[PDB]
Amino acid sequence: KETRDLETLSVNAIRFLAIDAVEKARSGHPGMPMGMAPLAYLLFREVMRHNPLDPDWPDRDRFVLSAGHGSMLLYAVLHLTGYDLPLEELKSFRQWGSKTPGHPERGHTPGVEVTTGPLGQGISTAVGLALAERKLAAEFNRPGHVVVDHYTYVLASDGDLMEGVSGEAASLAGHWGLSKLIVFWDDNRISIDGPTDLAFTEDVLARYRAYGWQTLRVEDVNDLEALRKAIKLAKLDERPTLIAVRSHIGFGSPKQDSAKAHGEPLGPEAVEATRRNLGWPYPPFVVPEEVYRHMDMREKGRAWQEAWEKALEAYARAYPDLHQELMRRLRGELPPLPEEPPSFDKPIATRAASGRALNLLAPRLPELLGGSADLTPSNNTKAEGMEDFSRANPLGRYLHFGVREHAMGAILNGLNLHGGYRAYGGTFLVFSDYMRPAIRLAALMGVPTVFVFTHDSIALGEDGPTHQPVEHLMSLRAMPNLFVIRPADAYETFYAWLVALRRKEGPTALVLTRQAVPLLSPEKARGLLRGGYVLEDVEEPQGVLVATGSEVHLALRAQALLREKGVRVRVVSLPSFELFAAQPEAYRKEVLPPGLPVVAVEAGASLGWERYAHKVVALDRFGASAPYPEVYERLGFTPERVAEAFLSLV
Amino acid sequence: KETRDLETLSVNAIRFLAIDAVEKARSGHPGMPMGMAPLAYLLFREVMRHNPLDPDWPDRDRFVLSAGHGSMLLYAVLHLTGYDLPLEELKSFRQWGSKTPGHPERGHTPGVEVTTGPLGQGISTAVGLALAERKLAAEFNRPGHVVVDHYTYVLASDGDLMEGVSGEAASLAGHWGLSKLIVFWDDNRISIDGPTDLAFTEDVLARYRAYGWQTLRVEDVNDLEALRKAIKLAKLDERPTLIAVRSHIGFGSPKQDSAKAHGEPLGPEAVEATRRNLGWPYPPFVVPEEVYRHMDMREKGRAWQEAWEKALEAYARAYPDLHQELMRRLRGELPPLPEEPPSFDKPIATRAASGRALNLLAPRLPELLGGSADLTPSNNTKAEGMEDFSRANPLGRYLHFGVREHAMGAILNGLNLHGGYRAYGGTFLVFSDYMRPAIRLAALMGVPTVFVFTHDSIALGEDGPTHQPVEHLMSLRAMPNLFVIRPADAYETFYAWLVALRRKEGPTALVLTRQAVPLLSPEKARGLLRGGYVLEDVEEPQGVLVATGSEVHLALRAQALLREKGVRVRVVSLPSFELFAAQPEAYRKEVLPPGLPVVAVEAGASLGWERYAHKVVALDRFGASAPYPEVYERLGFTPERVAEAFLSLV
Ligand SMILES: Cc1ncc(C[n+]2csc(CCOP(=O)(O)OP(=O)(O)O)c2C)c(N)n1
Ligand SMILES: Cc1ncc(C[n+]2csc(CCOP(=O)(O)OP(=O)(O)O)c2C)c(N)n1
Ligand SMILES: [Ca+2]
Ligand SMILES: [Ca+2]
Repeated sequence: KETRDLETLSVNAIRFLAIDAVEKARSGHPGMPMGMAPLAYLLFREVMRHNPLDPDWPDRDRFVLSAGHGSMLLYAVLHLTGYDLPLEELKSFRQWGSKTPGHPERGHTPGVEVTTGPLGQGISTAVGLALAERKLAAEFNRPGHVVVDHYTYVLASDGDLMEGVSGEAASLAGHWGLSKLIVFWDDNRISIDGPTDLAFTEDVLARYRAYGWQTLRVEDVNDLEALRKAIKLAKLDERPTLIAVRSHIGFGSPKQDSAKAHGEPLGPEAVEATRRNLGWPYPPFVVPEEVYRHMDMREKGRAWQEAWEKALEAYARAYPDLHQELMRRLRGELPPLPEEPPSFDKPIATRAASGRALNLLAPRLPELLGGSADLTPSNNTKAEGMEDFSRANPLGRYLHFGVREHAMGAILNGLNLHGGYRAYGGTFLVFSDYMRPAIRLAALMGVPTVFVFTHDSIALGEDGPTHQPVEHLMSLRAMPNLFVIRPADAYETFYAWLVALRRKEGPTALVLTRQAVPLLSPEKARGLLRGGYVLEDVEEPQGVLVATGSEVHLALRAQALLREKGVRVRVVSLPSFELFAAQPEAYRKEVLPPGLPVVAVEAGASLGWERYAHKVVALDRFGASAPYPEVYERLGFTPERVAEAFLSLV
Repeated sequence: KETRDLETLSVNAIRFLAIDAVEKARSGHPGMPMGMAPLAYLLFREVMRHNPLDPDWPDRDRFVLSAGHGSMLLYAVLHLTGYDLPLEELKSFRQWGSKTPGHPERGHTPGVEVTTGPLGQGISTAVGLALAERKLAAEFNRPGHVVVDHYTYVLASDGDLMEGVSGEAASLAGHWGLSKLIVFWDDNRISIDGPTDLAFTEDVLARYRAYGWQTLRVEDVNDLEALRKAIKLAKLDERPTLIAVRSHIGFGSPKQDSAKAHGEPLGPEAVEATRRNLGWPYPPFVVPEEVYRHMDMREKGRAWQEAWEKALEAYARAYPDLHQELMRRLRGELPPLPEEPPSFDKPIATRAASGRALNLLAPRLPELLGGSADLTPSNNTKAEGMEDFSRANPLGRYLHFGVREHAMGAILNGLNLHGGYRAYGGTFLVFSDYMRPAIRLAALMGVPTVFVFTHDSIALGEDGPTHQPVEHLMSLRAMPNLFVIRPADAYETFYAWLVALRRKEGPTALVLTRQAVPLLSPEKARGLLRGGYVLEDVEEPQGVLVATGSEVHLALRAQALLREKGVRVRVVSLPSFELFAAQPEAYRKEVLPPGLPVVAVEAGASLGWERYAHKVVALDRFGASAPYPEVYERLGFTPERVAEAFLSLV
């Protein structure tokens, strides 16, 4: 009973820290933390190896709160187990500048592994984390030197499992046989709209079994022995595991089993009743020293990490080259990058130039993983020397995501979050729309995921308007902390990859053609490193043609038509708006002189071009199913129209 | 033996029209049409009730080609059955201005029900087609008067079934019990990357059974009796059915069961080898009169439609008032609508004003269907008078989509395509990212879906940066054929709903606040009908503050702030860029006088504002977890910052 009592006291400490933090904030989600407190207790106190003094310990188990609304469950248990998350931060839940935002933010709170809140993201990203652990173990573990060994745990809600992305990621995790991915589903039969049976009556565990997962059930979350057994059963199984855990949202309160418990403070009445019902004599934010002593993980964390560091030292002696490579990759340190582009001797699509740059870069980047959402021969993402990842071949650095852009985005993010890898994946730019929430989450977390987008324009031709981007470029450019690089040619494409790989602050979208475009000079194209540059200057510029990607070549042909009529314009290549705006004002003004009329050319929406141009040759309608170059010309992309647009300003 | 010959002959005419059209285009996808010809034969010749003479017959069975790449399968069979699709259009497959674009485009080809090509869209949109038939049948059918009675057939590929949207949509179709939805999956074990077992080994039919679908197997697509069998089994069942149909991609060619058959022309050798293996003597685009006569559905089509026309007249006699409402709704005519807004007395969020507008509008609009992706209490999308749709209550006009924005998008499109309904659904503006391809597919098709998006800015407060839109407004405004209306207040919100309901050309996004904002004059707010208007003029304006939604109120505060220092600016409300752009230039230049310095104010990305403004008070970073008004103020939306930005111009 004193074991039981201390378990029950510690669990209620989790419940009441969450209840009282929501109440003081008058904002947040007390209901799921109230139900799931026992699981958070069990993971952080007994099951997981982790170090509250070093949240970045590379061999820690990873916990993902996919059900991010339940943030106070995680803050309470970080606080109680000795992470640097003081009580004062729990009393500033949801307040400006606090380490306790409404939804978990990786980088803002120690021990937060993934930014969650958008449902389906945590559970999907966790497939990446587990795939990262599996592949790094395969790469580095040696007989008697187990240097990579950790689990990926997830707490997911009904919402997570309704989102298509979680089903895409689950199909892949099962295909991949990721045995160390263990997901707990809070089966509490309640969602925001009320009872789940308004919208959600599928056989969830039957679906997960169809994906090749193990399913287990725990009939009462409050029964710690039933949770321990299910977890031990999960660790013996070669399949990823979903454990259905029945709970009562708002457990112990008069809002128990109600959607009203989901998303608003309990109120003083229901807080007083929960106190009485659960036998909690402690006032707000007071937890007795007994629980803190019981929950302190600082000493077990120190000992776990020290045992790992001692295992690393024996590794460094038995295998110094492996050890040095592991430490370099775990630190996120790139090796020296080539400064010389590949050799091009004829026109080539920027997708193929991209495949050529990867052939150069991959052999010198063992951390570099590639893939495609079933567009491998269309995206040029499988570098020479890369082989397919599979259960049978855990060392392959190439991932077949299938027709799953969204889960591809989430898995790339998890691969990039874990440490050890740098991952890119490919699809068509139009199908960036299938993965937007994963692109935004990489931007929010500052995760340098590289998104490769081919078939960037109407120039892709016959596949027609459902495949032809229009709004895509400006829709991505508007997103904070996303570089969008649209190389004009094979040479720009090489510099675009160096920019993307060296950018650690957030994601990069690489935007590439299907159709072949001419070469530029390798010396001129290095200007991509400044985001925008003068490609072809003239004496006493009367104006500027500014262009991106494929349209730079249209711009150069228009520069010749104007030069034949005695009008002198320079051509600026603007491969990246973001990298150009980061340049000194003096540089930006040298490139685009104040007072000179400017025409922009880009086969995409015009909205945003007024930032740089007085007139734009752009596409503000959907495309057409026709061959290139006819479709391009008849939708207005001719050098005669760029010229005419320039002559209208002078 | 001679029936059999005419079936084999008609099936091969479908294969060779597909092969030869792809060959002449030198572009497209011969492989899936080759395998699936038997199915196309059977649907269009025997199973389906359709009229080639009238593709708009409202009681026709609907066929959705979800696997849009296989467009020539549909084009061949529409041609063969006597649809208005001449041989000359097949000869112009994927050519400029042709009626045979590379992917099916609704309104460009007679008998094409949905624009497809983005995988997952057709199978998902089909759920809305089936939901509309089911509800219209419940609303209008009377004893001895079946005026609504038709099936929704889908052809889907592996790629459709890996896409998470198809899982979301299948979960809802099984929950809803949509028995007359019948999906055929081309189980050919090939995708673009090679064998499906590179990335796709789940038990698909076990997953579909977990959704509450019937699942059937046809071991050989060429066995027409097995197909007839499965379809009869589907029509007897009270569940949506998935029929796994095994086929060889590139059936009868040297490229059979190869990814090479997927997406390029067979080439001359493989064409010649296919004519031999299948014993097809006829040169390209030649089909024997024998087949045209067997496949001609014009007589049976007219007979089916006249029978329905007869039953409608009999309905008009028995049920004059129902018949009138049905015909009005089938034609998409609005009944008269209230002309004055709800009466408001206090500060109110535009989400609550939207709820008040729907309470006024819905009772006049029996066609109007509402919904939310599990945010019903947050989005104010359940009008007073609406009840939940469910299998037991097929008459409810309110749809609980659960946490499925993407399938909600597609289902709304299905409902709005079918005829008889106008459908809207709500989520938070940030979660438009989860449904973007269905938003784009509404804009491509010109389907007037109304997307309700609340929680439009950092002003939503504590839920933090994962919930707070930044890029979303401009990301949506860049998209062709989408109105984005961001009403300033309760009164603008009523006119926004009128604008959306009356716009039939394409979709409308209504963008609404979480937080209360003040009321404007009822009469002033009518200016929303012109997209942009002068809200508060002054004498001899020295400049303009232009603003949208909530920031209109910040702009009036900044106007008053500037007047207290002798500076006179007008305030323009720009609730819609697209409706303002559509006004005469003379109006636009009355609203924004050339020469006058313009400061814009919007709590979203700056990119795009240069089209209207010289300086923009905007947000180009992710938000923060803190209460409103503090979060809005500390991120730089103050009257002092707006005045400061105008004084840095004047
Ligand atoms: C993609 C996405 N759509 C919508 C929401 C809004 N939202 C937050 S919590 C939630 C669902 C709550 O139900 P459940 O996930 O079962 O949570 P519980 O209250 O049972 O923990 C919703 C719809 C979201 N967070 N993410
Ligand atoms: C959402 C989406 N992502 C990617 C594509 C590109 N694409 C077109 S067809 C296809 C898959 C082809 O495999 P499958 O669907 O099995 O077709 P099959 O060759 O068997 O007809 C792909 C990835 C697409 N059309 N839509
Ligand atoms: Ca729940
Ligand atoms: Ca296939």
